[PDB]
Amino acid sequence: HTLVWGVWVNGVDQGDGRNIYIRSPPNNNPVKNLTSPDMTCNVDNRVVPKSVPVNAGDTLTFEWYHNTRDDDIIASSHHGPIAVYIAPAASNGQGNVWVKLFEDAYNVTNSTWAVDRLITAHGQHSVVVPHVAPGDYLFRAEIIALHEADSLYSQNPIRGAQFYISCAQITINSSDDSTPLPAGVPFPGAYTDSTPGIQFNIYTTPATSYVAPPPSVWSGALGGSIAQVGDASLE
Ligand SMILES: *[C@@H]1O[C@H](CO)[C@@H](O)[C@H](O)[C@H]1NC(C)=O
Ligand SMILES: [Cu+2]
Repeated sequence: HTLVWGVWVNGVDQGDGRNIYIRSPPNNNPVKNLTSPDMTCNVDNRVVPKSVPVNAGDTLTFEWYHNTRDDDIIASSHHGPIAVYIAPAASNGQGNVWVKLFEDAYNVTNSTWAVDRLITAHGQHSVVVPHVAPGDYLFRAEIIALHEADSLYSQNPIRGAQFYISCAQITINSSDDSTPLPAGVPFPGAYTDSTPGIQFNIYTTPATSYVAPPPSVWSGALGGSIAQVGDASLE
């Protein structure tokens, strides 16, 4: 159970984005239904009044929280991977539009899941803004908590992989469009019951064996990291 507070650009806090430049849902409940329109940008997908200006090569940092800013972030039980996607705003995230800019699942050296390192990072994870066409974009940040992912929601609706999905409205101003955006996957649609990484038993299967859901990260990406860029407590 987690939500996005706002973003940072190049290490500079852009301010509370909830219902402003983040298409925020009303609470931190997960999405579980892989076929639901809620997979696109969570349960209150509508245009919000602001879009954060960035340029290609900027660092865009999402900042998550549980109940209040810079708290425990997400329950430690919610082991799983983190991904970020991009699509043009004109799509409203419909169709074959979502391109992956970032993936982190399990780090064998540190023996930590992406979620574990998100907590250590005070909720902060980043991508580098790609050289796509200037214009309006949706950046879709996705945490998958696997603690009840031994079951499929479609079979048992009180269990399943949990998706914490947040869409940020981002305007890319300066870009040479040297890496124009390639075809995307649909959400809902890309994840199915047979997709690698959707049904997994983190209690019995070694984390080293985990494979995150495709698609692969676009070669045009520059992303990106799970790491604290800014100290929220100084404000
Ligand atoms: C899952 O989403 C689909 C598409 O909106 C819907 O038809 C189905 O009823 C949903 N399942 C549940 C259990 O609500
Ligand atoms: Cu939760």
